[PDB]
Amino acid sequence: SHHWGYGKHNGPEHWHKDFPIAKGERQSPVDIDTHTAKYDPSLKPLSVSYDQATSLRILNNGHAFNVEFDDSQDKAVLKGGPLDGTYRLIQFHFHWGSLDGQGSEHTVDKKKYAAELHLVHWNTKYGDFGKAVQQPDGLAVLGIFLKVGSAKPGLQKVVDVLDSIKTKGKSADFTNFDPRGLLPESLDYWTYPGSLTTPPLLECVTWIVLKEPISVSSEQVLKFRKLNFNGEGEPEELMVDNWRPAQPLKNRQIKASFK
Ligand SMILES: C=CC[Se]c1ccc(S(N)(=O)=O)cc1
Ligand SMILES: C=CC[Se]c1ccc(S(N)(=O)=O)cc1
Ligand SMILES: [Zn+2]
Repeated sequence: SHHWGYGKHNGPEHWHKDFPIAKGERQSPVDIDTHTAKYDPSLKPLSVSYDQATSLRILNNGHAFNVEFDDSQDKAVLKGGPLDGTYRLIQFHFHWGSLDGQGSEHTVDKKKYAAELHLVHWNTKYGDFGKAVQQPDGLAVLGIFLKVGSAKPGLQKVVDVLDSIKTKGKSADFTNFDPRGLLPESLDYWTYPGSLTTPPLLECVTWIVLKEPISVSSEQVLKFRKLNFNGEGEPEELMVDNWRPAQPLKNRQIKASFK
């Protein structure tokens, strides 16, 4: 069974033994060298269409928490930019640190942010998520950096439910949440071909990483850090530092949407 995690004994340096693609040619995350990334005029406009997003539930899966959506129809979709066709929102989750100076997966000129939000979408030409992850263009992940400063009002409904999903396997109703409240003002982004950042590490993702971070409060991120990796009644292991480090860029170029 799967026993990977984020500790010294089962963390990112161990993953390759059960998931050999860990050492592949298009792994994520990566460092974004801002000086080397080039404006690409071939990028069509990005279209984030979350008006009809239908959230359902929040789950602690023992690695992060997922806010899950109804993806049985095209209720919330991502299109445009580097993408061909229509990608359906399935869930979002975060990666974060034990302290504010680490937590993001992607880095920007080697700078680590306090956390990173991943809005996960699957290409509807493949019919279901499980089929999509087996294709090089199956998923689109919209990544958004979090810095600590002023509170993010649209994040607070998430923060407030976390005490009800402390431990692995716990879930709670999470209807009527609007994920548009987690975006920054600007949709300027970087994009490159990569992978899932957890096992199974499949090389199925078009990454779209927004340049502008969102600001969250220290109090908000401190609440993330009270979650547990463990299940109920087990010795407490705080859910912190659930991020994979940057991986080799290899034969890839990061493109910018902006001049
Ligand atoms: C107590 C020692 C760890 Se058991 C173990 C460790 C790592 C993995 S892996 N290759 O899936 O990350 C799988 C199983
Ligand atoms: C079979 C797939 C596992 Se579900 C999943 C979705 C997204 C990510 S991430 N961190 O790359 O956005 C990681 C894992
Ligand atoms: Zn993620």
